Amino acid sequence: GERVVINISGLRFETQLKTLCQFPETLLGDPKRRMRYFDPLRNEYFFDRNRPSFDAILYYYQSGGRIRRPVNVPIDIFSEEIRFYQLGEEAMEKFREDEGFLREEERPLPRRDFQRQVWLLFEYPESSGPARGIAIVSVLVILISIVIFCLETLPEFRDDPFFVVETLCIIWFSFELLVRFFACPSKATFSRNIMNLIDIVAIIPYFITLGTELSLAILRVIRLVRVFRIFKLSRHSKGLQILGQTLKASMRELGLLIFFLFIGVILFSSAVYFAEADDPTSGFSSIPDAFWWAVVTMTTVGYGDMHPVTIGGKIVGSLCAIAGVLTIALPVPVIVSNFNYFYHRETEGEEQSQYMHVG
Amino acid sequence: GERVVINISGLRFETQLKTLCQFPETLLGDPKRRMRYFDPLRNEYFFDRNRPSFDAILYYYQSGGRIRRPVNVPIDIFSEEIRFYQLGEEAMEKFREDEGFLREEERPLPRRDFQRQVWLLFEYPESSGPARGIAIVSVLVILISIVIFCLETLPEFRDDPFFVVETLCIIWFSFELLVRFFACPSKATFSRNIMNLIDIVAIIPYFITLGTELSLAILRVIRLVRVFRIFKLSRHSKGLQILGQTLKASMRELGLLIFFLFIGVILFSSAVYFAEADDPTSGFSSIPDAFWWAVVTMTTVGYGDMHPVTIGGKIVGSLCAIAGVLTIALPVPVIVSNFNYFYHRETEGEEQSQYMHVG
Amino acid sequence: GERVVINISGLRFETQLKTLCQFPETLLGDPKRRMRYFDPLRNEYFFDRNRPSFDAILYYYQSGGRIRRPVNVPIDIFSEEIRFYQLGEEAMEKFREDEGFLREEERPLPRRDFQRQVWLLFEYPESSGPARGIAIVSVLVILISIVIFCLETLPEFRDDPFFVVETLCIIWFSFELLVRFFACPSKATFSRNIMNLIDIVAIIPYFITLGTELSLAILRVIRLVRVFRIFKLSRHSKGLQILGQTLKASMRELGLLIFFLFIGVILFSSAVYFAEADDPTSGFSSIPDAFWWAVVTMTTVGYGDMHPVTIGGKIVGSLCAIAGVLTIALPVPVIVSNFNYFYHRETEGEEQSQYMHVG
Amino acid sequence: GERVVINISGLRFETQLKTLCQFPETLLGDPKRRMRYFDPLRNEYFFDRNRPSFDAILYYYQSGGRIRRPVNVPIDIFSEEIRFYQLGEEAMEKFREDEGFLREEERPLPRRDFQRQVWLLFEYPESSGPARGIAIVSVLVILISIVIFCLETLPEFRDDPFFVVETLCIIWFSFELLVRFFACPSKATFSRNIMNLIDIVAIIPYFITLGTELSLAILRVIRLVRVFRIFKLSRHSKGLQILGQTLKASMRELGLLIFFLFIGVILFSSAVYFAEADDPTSGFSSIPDAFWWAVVTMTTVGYGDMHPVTIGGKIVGSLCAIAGVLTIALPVPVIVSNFNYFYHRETEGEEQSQYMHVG
Repeated sequence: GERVVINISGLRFETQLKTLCQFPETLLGDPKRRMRYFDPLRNEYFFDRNRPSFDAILYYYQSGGRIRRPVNVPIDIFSEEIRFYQLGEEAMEKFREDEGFLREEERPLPRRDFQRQVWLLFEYPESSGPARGIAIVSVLVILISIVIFCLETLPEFRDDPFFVVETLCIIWFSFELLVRFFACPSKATFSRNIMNLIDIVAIIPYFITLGTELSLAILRVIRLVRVFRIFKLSRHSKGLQILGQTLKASMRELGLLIFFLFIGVILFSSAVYFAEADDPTSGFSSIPDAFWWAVVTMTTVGYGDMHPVTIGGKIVGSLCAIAGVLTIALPVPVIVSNFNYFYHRETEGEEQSQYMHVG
Repeated sequence: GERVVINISGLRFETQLKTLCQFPETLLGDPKRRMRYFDPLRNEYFFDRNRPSFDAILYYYQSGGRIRRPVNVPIDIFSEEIRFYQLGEEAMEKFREDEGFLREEERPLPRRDFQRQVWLLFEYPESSGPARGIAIVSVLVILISIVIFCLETLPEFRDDPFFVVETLCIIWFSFELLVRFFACPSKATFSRNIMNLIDIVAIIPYFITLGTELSLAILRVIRLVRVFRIFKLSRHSKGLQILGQTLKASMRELGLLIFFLFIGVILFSSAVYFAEADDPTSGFSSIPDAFWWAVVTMTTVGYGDMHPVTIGGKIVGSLCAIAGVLTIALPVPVIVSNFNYFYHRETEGEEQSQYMHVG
Repeated sequence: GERVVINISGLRFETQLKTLCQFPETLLGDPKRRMRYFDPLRNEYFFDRNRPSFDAILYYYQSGGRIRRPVNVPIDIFSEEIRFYQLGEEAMEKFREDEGFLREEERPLPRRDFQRQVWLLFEYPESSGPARGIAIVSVLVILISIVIFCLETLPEFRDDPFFVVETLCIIWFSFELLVRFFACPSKATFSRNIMNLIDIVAIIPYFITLGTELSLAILRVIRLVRVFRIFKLSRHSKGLQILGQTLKASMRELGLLIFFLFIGVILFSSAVYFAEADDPTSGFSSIPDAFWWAVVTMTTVGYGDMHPVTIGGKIVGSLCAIAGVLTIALPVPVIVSNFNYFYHRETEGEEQSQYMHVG
Repeated sequence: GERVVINISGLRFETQLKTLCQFPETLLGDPKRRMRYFDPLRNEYFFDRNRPSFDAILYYYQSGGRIRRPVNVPIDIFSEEIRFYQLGEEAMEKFREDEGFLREEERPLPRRDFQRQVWLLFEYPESSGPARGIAIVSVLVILISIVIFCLETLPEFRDDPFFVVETLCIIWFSFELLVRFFACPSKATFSRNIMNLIDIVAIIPYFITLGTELSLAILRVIRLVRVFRIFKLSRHSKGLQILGQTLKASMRELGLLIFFLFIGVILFSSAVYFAEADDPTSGFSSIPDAFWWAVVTMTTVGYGDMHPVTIGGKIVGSLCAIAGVLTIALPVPVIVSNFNYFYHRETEGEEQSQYMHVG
């Protein structure tokens, strides 16, 4: 009912007493903690603290829980004022998701001594010595395997000695498969994180080769999954994580690029067909034939096998070359801004934020 | 004449009384509403409200109606303060066009039960069940029709069976034509929204084929309007609306791109002509011939049929390749900023704004 | 010596009296103008004006003349407060060059009635009726002339009838030359504005043809100045003015682009020479020969006449293709930001600024 | 224990006295300097200074040394207030590294009269007359030498007269080598600055030619270091310094570009191999052969020697052309922002900052 006066180093704030009695745990809401800040000659509380920061602390009492931050006060100064006014760890955690820095995820443990030794030994290569030694050999097994796959597709050998070279890798592809299937917090959550479901498609398509030798169009595609062994490098590369979430945060913005271009692939190929169908020398036999000419011009690749020849086709091709810029440059800066939003918060993100946030 | 003191939680404001008597309907302007906020021991009115928000509410009384917003206070907080001070729905609507979020347009009704059932059934596919079922079939009729037009221009059949395939579509192009011509709020405003005038050019150029078979250069162009059937997909695509307004907001900024390039198409073709006219092997027969070489180089497409050969032409072509970047990259970022201005206010625009604006 | 208190609607400011006595013409500095704002019950001056705007007006008295503007207060509100406090037209003009909007240039007059009629008739086409009629015919004379120059270089006529076509233009190129040489504020300043010195190079190189027919390498270049007739279109085009100042504000930033690329033209051509000199089939005869290959790859034009063939040249050409992006994309966004700085202040610039600035 | 009141032109600040007694050298902390600002009728100190600037000066006393700056107050105004309040040269230097402008590096001297004359004569060409005359001749020695190296690789002379032309340069490459080796502050720090270690690789690879004439694959590469003579131009070019630090500040961001592309060079070449291996006419013999096709398409260079022919390869090449944009445009704007961060602070950087910072 009655009101209180709070004097933050010369700046006067006046709220009713019952507003501070919403949160009877904090500094301002507990009548025995603030009694050493009272000033009986002026009937007010004097804090020699930051001036522009208390305007946000007062709003947390009035709004009932919303923690904002003014532009002037930095992160390392506003975080101390939450610690000084004792707003609580629920109030402190609201400064996380307001700012954008997400909390750390607690990892489950296999509640033993054997499986708790080997879980932190391979999943967390920064733990121990051979944990750093298991990472420096896990980069080789994929890197040799992508090279011999590049070496198997060489025309010197295609036009079994390499079988002892590849089985040197797949048993190591089983060696990290076997020791990780059963050492996990739960087999359920081991089948959720996509970084290992993709790895078992490096052991199945080699295994289907053995059952088939001991349907020819299938035999090409089951060696095509041997190009997916380059996706295992995302385990030991921080950059592909940032590229990984960039597409993962732009499922829709990529589909708007493909749809925006595909109208022009229909439109300009049909426009150059109806201006170059009157020529026995013109290569444009069909609109299905002229689909390749469109996507090369709008991407400004410009091969030079296909050529418009009449004057009506060259003005069609001129407007196709201009509109390829505008049908590409519009959706893509939201993909650069999505990438930098993830690039910032991984290499320089939690080095200033969480250093003075959690405490 | 006399002045009043308003105390917004410790911050004192003092205006004359006649300034509050400009708007004798609101909270501060009505002498029986504010009488429960008076403080007879200090001769002032005490509000325990947001501090930096009242600086904008006070300016609305002084300026006579202008509603601004400080940078600090968000949209969801400044909107409550207009609701608390009871500034009025005309004052609340000024927070719309100041912020930029435009009001919703009221749609007219055909004041019946038959035509009011069928107006909301096809124009508003989110209304009912078969309203969502009429949209999933309206995407097929255009999509098959663009495919058979691509299939009619195949060279396997050109070098009537397809007539029963296309008339399967045009009667459906009449089926959405017929039921929408007469079910409308007014036939006048049905002929204003361009999304249906373009649709009737998918029934007229097929109809001119029938009168002509039952002038050869006209027969090509009346099949050229069968490429305009891809423009009907903007009815069931939110993305082409955003691309649609992007060109619609940059009629002038596109014409500055075409004019800026076209000076270089004249200039560099004339410069490479006067350095390569001294060669019987040079392909550059004319400045009308060298127009095609210019627009390919400045767009960095680079076909490779045309080749400058002398040393004087290669330095001309070098400056043509550099200046193609600067004659393209300058006008286009105002077209990316116009696109993102419409991209933001359609998918994430009214999800934070109007959720706490209208009330 | 003594101090004054100024109360801007509840906010108290206190300066010494001698600070207001620096500028004894304004409202606060003149002791008979502010005497109707005095408040003898509080010993202060009460203004019911804008609160955050007076913090900048007070700094103008303390600093001795510097007029700033806070971020919060707009242009149309801060301009009224200078008008209300009567700071003066010298103080008002300091709000121009602080904000960036330059003053209008006063044009000189030929102090007569004949020459003052004809000066505003052609230089200012927005003056009268035929002033708009002289602009619609001044666009034709250059546009026909650029076409017949394009038509003279046609190979149908080169491989005198066109002389009566071109002299139809050059006498009109004399008709705007003659009536503007002598109608001017001064013949001195008529020879300074570059928009007419360039026009007289459309009458001299045609005139040298007549003295020579009534040295063959000169005869080509004196028809090469007939491509400079496209530069006269900047008189009746607002866009080329903005492009004109963009290069005119980036003399240095263009030279940093040409120098940055030219290191790569030396470097990669020498690197591909030393990896492809071991081949009788390689086209790269010299580093002067491989200069053309470098500038085509780094600009991503990619003709396709020149081809690296050995494996050592393809890895050289791969790094040449990547580094062409970084040797182009770095200097150019300061040229887009210079263009938009001039694009904004010509079509939408003085429509909000000077509408409430000068008064 | 007791508190003081400071009145910055109407704005009241109140801190305890012991907070000002942390820094007993400044104006507020020294009880004989502030005694002429006291006001015995109000028991406070009155300063007629800038209002929003003292909120940052007060925080320097409370935080114990941190000097911030509000957004409102400029650099030339906040710097005067540090000078007026006498915060000290250690406090003044904290305004440097907070703002970002680094201090000037003191150069060592050879403590003589001979070597101190010649150190400032060549390293500092802005010192004297012939110091500007030694720079205008130091640009020629490298520029002729890069030309005769371009002239030695001409095919008119390769398919000794030029030896007296090149030794005219290398003795001048010794003339700036000899006079700078021994005139330095220390021979240790002369071997640290990379701008001269690179210069001595313009005298060693010519010297190995003399020992070998008075191993053929070495003879090519020791003339390949004669392309490194273009790197000496960074001594007399301010622009290459800014490009020099741009790569020097993006060692990691360049490696993320090469790694991001190289996944696509593996992926799409393997995808176009498995769709074009079924053709005797297809040029794609191997994935090592198709590596060149990938990096040309993703960079949108598009030579035109290699051509996908089947329909399955053209849809593979279409997605390769699109994804080349997204595998290039993502890392590069952090390299444009790193370049402009160095471009700003060298030509317009210390012209506003240090003009009113150091004093």
